[PDB]
Amino acid sequence: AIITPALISALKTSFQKHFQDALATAPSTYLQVATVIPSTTASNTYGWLG
Amino acid sequence: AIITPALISALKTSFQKHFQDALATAPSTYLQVATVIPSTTASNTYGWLG
Repeated sequence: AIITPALISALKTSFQKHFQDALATAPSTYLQVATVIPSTTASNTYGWLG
Repeated sequence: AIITPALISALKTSFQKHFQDALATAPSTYLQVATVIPSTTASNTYGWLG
């Protein structure tokens, strides 16, 4: 006649991490639509002739 | 002879430590009425069989 706190609830229970980091995020797709340009200062300026 | 107050007031004297630890009351008087139990845990559960 063990008291409920020390029962299947807590005393008899094993922790498992099968659900961890299983639901993923949508795959990255920004490369297909955008291109990467590096920078090394506060801003970047672009110019073309015509 | 004929020493100014600063030289007399200056620390020609040695500094001891017999003052410290004089009133150091002996701890651990609670062991007579209490037992020390390590936790290593947020909480502890104590349940005995009858």
